[PDB]
Amino acid sequence: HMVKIGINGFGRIGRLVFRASLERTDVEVVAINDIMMTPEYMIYMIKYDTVHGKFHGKLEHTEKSIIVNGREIHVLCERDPEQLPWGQHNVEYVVESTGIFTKLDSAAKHLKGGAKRVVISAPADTPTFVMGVNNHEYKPEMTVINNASCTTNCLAPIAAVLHENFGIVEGLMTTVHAVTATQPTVDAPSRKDWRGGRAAGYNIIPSSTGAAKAVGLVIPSLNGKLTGMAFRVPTVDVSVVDLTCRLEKPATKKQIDEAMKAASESERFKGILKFTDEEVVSSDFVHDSASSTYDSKASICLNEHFVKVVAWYDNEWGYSNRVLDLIKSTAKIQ
Amino acid sequence: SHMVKIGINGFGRIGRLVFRASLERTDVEVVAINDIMMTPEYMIYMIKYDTVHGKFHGKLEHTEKSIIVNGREIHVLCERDPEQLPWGQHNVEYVVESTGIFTKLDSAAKHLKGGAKRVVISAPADTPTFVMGVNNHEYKPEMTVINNASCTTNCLAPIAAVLHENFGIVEGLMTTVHAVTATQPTVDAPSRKDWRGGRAAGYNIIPSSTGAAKAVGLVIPSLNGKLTGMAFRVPTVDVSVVDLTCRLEKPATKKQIDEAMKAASESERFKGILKFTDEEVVSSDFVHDSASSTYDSKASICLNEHFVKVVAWYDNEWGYSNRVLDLIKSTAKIQ
Amino acid sequence: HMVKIGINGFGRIGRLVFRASLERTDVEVVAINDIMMTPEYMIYMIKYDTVHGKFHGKLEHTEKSIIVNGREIHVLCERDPEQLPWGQHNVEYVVESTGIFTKLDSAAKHLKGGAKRVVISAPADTPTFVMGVNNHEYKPEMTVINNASCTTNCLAPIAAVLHENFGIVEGLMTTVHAVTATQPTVDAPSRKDWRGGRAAGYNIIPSSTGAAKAVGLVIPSLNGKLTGMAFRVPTVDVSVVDLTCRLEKPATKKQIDEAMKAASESERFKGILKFTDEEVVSSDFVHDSASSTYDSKASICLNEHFVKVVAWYDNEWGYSNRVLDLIKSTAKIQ
Amino acid sequence: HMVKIGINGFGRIGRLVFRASLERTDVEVVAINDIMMTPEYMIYMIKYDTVHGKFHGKLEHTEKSIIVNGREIHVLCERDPEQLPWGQHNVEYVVESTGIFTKLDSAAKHLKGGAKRVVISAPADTPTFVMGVNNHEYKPEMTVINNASCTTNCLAPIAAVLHENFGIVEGLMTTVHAVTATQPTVDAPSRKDWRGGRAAGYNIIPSSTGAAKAVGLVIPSLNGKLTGMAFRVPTVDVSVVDLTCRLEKPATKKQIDEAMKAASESERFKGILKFTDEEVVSSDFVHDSASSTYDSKASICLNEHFVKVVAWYDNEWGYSNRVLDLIKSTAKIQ
Ligand SMILES: NC(=O)c1ccc[n+]([C@@H]2O[C@H](COP(=O)([O-])OP(=O)(O)OC[C@H]3O[C@@H](n4cnc5c(N)ncnc54)[C@H](O)[C@@H]3O)[C@@H](O)[C@H]2O)c1
Ligand SMILES: NC(=O)c1ccc[n+]([C@@H]2O[C@H](COP(=O)([O-])OP(=O)(O)OC[C@H]3O[C@@H](n4cnc5c(N)ncnc54)[C@H](O)[C@@H]3O)[C@@H](O)[C@H]2O)c1
Ligand SMILES: NC(=O)c1ccc[n+]([C@@H]2O[C@H](COP(=O)([O-])OP(=O)(O)OC[C@H]3O[C@@H](n4cnc5c(N)ncnc54)[C@H](O)[C@@H]3O)[C@@H](O)[C@H]2O)c1
Ligand SMILES: NC(=O)c1ccc[n+]([C@@H]2O[C@H](COP(=O)([O-])OP(=O)(O)OC[C@H]3O[C@@H](n4cnc5c(N)ncnc54)[C@H](O)[C@@H]3O)[C@@H](O)[C@H]2O)c1
Ligand code: NA
Ligand code: NA
Ligand code: NA
Ligand code: NA
Repeated sequence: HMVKIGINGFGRIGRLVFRASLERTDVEVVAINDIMMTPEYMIYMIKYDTVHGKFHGKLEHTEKSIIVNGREIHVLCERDPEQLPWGQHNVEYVVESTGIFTKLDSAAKHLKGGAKRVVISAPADTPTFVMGVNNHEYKPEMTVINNASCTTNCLAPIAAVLHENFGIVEGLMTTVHAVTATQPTVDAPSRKDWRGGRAAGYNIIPSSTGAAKAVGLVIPSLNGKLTGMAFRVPTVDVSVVDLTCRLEKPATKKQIDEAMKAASESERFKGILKFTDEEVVSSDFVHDSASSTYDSKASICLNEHFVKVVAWYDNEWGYSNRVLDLIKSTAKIQ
Repeated sequence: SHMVKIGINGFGRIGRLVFRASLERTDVEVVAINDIMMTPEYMIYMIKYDTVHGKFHGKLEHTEKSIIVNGREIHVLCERDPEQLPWGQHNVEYVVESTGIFTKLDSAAKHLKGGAKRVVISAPADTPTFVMGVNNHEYKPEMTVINNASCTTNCLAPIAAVLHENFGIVEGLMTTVHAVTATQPTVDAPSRKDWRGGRAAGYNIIPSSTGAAKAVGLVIPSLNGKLTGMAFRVPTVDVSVVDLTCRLEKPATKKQIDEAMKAASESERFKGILKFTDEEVVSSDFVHDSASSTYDSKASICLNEHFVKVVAWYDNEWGYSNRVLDLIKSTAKIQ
Repeated sequence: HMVKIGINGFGRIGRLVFRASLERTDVEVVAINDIMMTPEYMIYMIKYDTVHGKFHGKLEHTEKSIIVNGREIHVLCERDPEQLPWGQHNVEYVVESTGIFTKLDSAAKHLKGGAKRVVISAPADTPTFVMGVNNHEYKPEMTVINNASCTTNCLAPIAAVLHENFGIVEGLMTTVHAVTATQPTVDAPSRKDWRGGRAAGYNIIPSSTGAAKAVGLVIPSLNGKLTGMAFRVPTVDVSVVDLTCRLEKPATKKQIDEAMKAASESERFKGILKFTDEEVVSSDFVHDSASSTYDSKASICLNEHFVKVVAWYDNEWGYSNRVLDLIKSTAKIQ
Repeated sequence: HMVKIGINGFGRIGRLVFRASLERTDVEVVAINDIMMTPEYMIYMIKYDTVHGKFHGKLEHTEKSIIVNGREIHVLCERDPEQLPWGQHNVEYVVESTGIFTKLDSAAKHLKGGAKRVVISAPADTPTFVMGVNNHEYKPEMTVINNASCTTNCLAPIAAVLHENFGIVEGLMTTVHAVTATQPTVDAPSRKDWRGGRAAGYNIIPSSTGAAKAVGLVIPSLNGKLTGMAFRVPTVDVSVVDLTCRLEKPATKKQIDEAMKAASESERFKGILKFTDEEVVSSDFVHDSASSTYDSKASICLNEHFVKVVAWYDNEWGYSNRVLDLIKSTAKIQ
């Protein structure tokens, strides 16, 4: 009946995918692997959250399990995903959220232990999906997929509405992004992203992202039409997309607002793309499960063909919820 | 002449840093300071310690009505109303109007009543607007009250000038990711004119309005109506960054754009005002960098030869404060 | 049937008192004054909160009121408390939380408007109360009282337990305190308190507090036995008391832990003084209504007569609930 | 002539010891090992410093060295210290600042590669030194020593002064401490210190420190008379000690200020312990090379036996300068 899930990497995304799994009855986490955590430590990690507040529910552990609201969840213990006995616990989907196995060569190792399918919680050299955008393109032969990046999940629904209604001639994207675990507290090594090693809480930090190019993977007609970059800034969670586009068809501000609003009420995007015309700031989206919230009042245009659209996203919570949505969506496809 | 004598109204982030910078050059001196929330004793403390630009090194003393900085007396005034300030009495030629509350010509002009000769408003204002390196030569000697634009306009306009003169900017949209400033509160608090702006500064990304990009069309008139923009205030204590997305008329390869910026940074016109980097910089790398604008070639990107996103950094406190003094020096030569 | 409350100063305390008032059926806010807010602005302020999250109910407004979960609350915008029409809306208690009427002379002006009693949300030259500590000392002739400071409400219950069980010979307190509205975001003027003008988010800032001296006002036998200081540090909310004591009688760690735990379960301190033995940090107390949470793991001693007790407090939410508690407590006294 | 130094672990302490070494002609760094940095990345990390500002000089690199102000410094990449060829570069002292070789046996591994002496940049169970307090107890058989913690270097001079003038009967210390590299930017694993895993920039975090006990080793008569703890708070650098102690001989505030002032002017403590009576905050000590600055205005007493002394320290810069001072001091002893 329920889709049984294992989590590899019980981190920000792993633990919030876990929390979200507790709030819906169609999906459940039955096993967790994190080589940095014992069951008693996992319980501590679940219980308290700087961003998303305290867990409310019963938490206990055994030597090899945690017990959440009276339900046993098996705690595995292997550094090497090839050694994880997912099959022993009837795990159908593994959420690959360590941040270190985002290549197909790595993520596929979960299959060896009998997981049926893997969702990588990051861009990867695998089929890429964004709920509301291309999740219906999933094919049952695909055993390893990814849910793209948080930024892609914010941008793609916005781009979809813009392109469908007005046509994106070309776009340049900036995302102003909260800190994440990849950044250090002080100036420290980060050999693949130099700027990314600078003290996270005390700098605006340019970062590369592939989100805007990536949108061509989920909206093929936008391939080659977007590119972008990022600034990491000192906030603990919630990020924002700043998408500057030339549009083919003229759009009044009212027409863009109305298209976003319509989209947010549509079957396709309900709960994924949201709308606001209020005077919001980033903390207002903490624990908002949208992939994207269009900010009517912050979005501007120079003229009817050149616009800057602003869209908010809880990079932790929205994405985690989308991971579960993608598991549910694709699980019906056998 | 020999030294332009300056009075500072509002001894705040900009006022005190204009003061500090004035000590580093011999062609200008501050001879009077007015700040309604400070005593001479308090002013010395303000000068001495600075969370961002570090400790003052130099001698600081005060009297009942003066501060003494490296042995030199600076008169401390005390008037809430600019109309009351005896600037002429203290031989003040230029007033730096940096309170943040007299950015209207109607208020800032009142410094003239007390005998100041010229006034430079440290903010956008309904007056002639200047950005050093871009239009300071358009200054006319009859311009008695002028402004030095915003920190953001001072960062954006040099970039826009280089792009426009080389390739022609058809249209542009600007975002600035901006450090917090005194206008934001530490906790969610009233801001009746800018609601978002009342939210806790240190804990939010806050969209904010800015006329900086439109203002570029005032300092570069052929760009009037071709630019607009906005801001996100983020939790950094100082240093901000401009993100200009524009369509170019002539094609520009990345190399061309890189070369244009570099050549501009070396030119007499922009030297020290527009700088160039190709290094992996982040915002704190520009703390106490007196540039108006540092072009970031590695962070700047483009989609094609007519559609580009240029990234440029500015110490919103220190670059601006130095440009205020540059503007004073420049315009003082025009009588 | 229900104590009717007016709020003067709809700030961090004012708005959170208001939120707290929605969760209990024995008090209700029927009028709000704030000179910086239209009704429209007031519901914005309620709706979104950087620290305590978005309002979960429904908000509307009129030209003269706000409507909160369908209940109309009259709204005012009058600078002078003497001019507030509290009586016309049958306000019994006024919460004086502007921060600028913290003197008997000023705060008493509310009674001229027909309010019956006033609770000043800060130390003042009025009878001073701390729930759980001296609130039963209230006398019906006391028409203007105060609820002390957030720090006093944290320190006093901890001090009470220590002093009553073991006797405090002497105590020296430090509070590591979150930033508040009294601090600026950049180095700015603060003529009365020079350090207090320094950029709040980028400094550890020594500050003077009266809290430890204040505890003599609610625990007379401790008068002259405590003093202390504060460091303001860059957190948006939640503070912690660090109280170093010489005890008259010896106390083992166990005895201190169990005395605090017992106190936390007593009817006297239940919900006021709480206990933890978990690995908590400050964000774990965001929206914790305790005045004080004794931290058993963080508290240390050198020996049985020399201890350092650590106690957490949400300086916004704890105190705000205590204001409603004090109103409730004293209203019974006629 | 100069003492030739190798640095193992080119992190916050490593790099700042390096910068400080350029400002004095009696010591020079000739070799650097960091397993997370190429020479190219190394000069980036020197060039830009979030806290201490841009390197003013010019940097280049080769495949095996960095060039600083025209001078070649050899770059090693060995995870295992026993494989580091210090002797080949005539390295006398190794600064062991990786944070992971803080044991006698691990730090001694540098001797195998031909280093003559090792200074561990951290608490260790080795001979422990605080400049100004016990550096003259160094003996030449001590080939592996440590320079204590930043906190011990702040506290020890303060304790020495109190104890020598008034006698410390007992003391409890808190340090309110800047974030360091051991803390993550988001809630992350910290198996041996649960609280230390919580998001650094968004919490007041109780932490343990052995500084107070350690002062008992550096000042033997204080053994067993001090203990303490820490709160990590969101600042990028600079920390403060809050020492609450009981004095044997009664002391007035005046007598304490005068003792601290006299000490600060002594040959023994000049540049090490400083004195202020100004309204300072933590950023005022950024790049202040003192081990300790006694804050006369913030320090308080309850009575003449019971005092709370506040002392500031740039935990990065003061400490890094002390490392070089200790090397200079002990190098003379052969
Ligand atoms: N944080 C975000 O905002 C966000 C949003 C969307 C996607 N992502 C992506 O999700 C992934 C995880 O990100 P995060 O922020 O949750 O990271 P994180 O650092 O919070 O969590 C990673 C977890 O993996 C664990 N781990 C490490 N090696 C492991 C191994 N061999 N086996 C098992 N567990 C292991 C770590 O102990 C840690 O708990 C990354 O790919 C990241 O890019 C992050
Ligand atoms: N901080 C920046 O990054 C920056 C950059 C460029 C321009 N500006 C502009 O410069 C102006 C000042 O900005 P700031 O950051 O220095 O502000 P600030 O709040 O730091 O300084 C304002 C100062 O004015 C004083 N003051 C207030 N009323 C006064 C009066 N009646 N008479 C005299 N002094 C009075 C205050 O006491 C304070 O010292 C504003 O217009 C601001 O927009 C700021
Ligand atoms: N913030 C805390 O953690 C805390 C805790 C306990 C007690 N307190 C005390 O409570 C009081 C309020 O503190 P706060 O943090 O909520 O401050 P705040 O600045 O957030 O709120 C003050 C409010 O009063 C309003 N106001 C100002 N003048 C007014 C007037 N004449 N009439 C009506 N409204 C007016 C302001 O517009 C603002 O909304 C202070 O005395 C403070 O010391 C604060
Ligand atoms: N940061 C402070 O304020 C401070 C002050 C005094 C002492 N200390 C102590 O000094 C030490 C270093 O602290 P830090 O803040 O500089 O840490 P850091 O994380 O900034 O620096 C440690 C460096 O060691 C490198 N490293 C790790 N393993 C290595 C190995 N096997 N070989 C070579 N290099 C390796 C890392 O790549 C990193 O650059 C710790 O013991 C710390 O407790 C820190
Ligand atoms: Na479930
Ligand atoms: Na000068
Ligand atoms: Na109620
Ligand atoms: Na040297």
